[PDB]
Amino acid sequence: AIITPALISALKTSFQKHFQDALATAPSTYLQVATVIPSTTASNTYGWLG
Amino acid sequence: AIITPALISALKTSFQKHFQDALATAPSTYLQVATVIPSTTASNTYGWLG
Repeated sequence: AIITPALISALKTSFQKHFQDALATAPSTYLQVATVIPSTTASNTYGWLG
Repeated sequence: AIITPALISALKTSFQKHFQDALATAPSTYLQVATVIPSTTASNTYGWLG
């Protein structure tokens, strides 16, 4: 006649991490639509002739 | 002879430590009425069989 706190609830229970980091995020797709340009200062300026 | 107050007031004297630890009351008087139990845990559960 063990008291409920020390029962299947807590005393008899094993922790498992099968659900961890299983639901993923949508795959990255920004490369297909955008291109990467590096920078090394506060801003970047672009110019073309015509 | 004929020493100014600063030289007399200056620390020609040695500094001891017999003052410290004089009133150091002996701890651990609670062991007579209490037992020390390590936790290593947020909480502890104590349940005995009858």
